[PDB]
Amino acid sequence: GSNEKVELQELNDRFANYIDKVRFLEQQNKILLAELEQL
Repeated sequence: GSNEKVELQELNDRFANYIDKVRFLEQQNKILLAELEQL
């Protein structure tokens, strides 16, 4: 019911925030690696 509904929306939303963050950090890892290899 209503409590479970809020629960699944929260799960979806927290996952969205997570995947966005880790996708950004993976991009950053690759940028950093490339910058460091220019030493």
